[PDB]
Amino acid sequence: KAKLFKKIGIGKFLHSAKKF
Repeated sequence: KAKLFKKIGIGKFLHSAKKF
């Protein structure tokens, strides 16, 4: 799952932010 790009703990923010 988390074994492709190099950002998993720094992309969840900008993601959750635009999520709600």
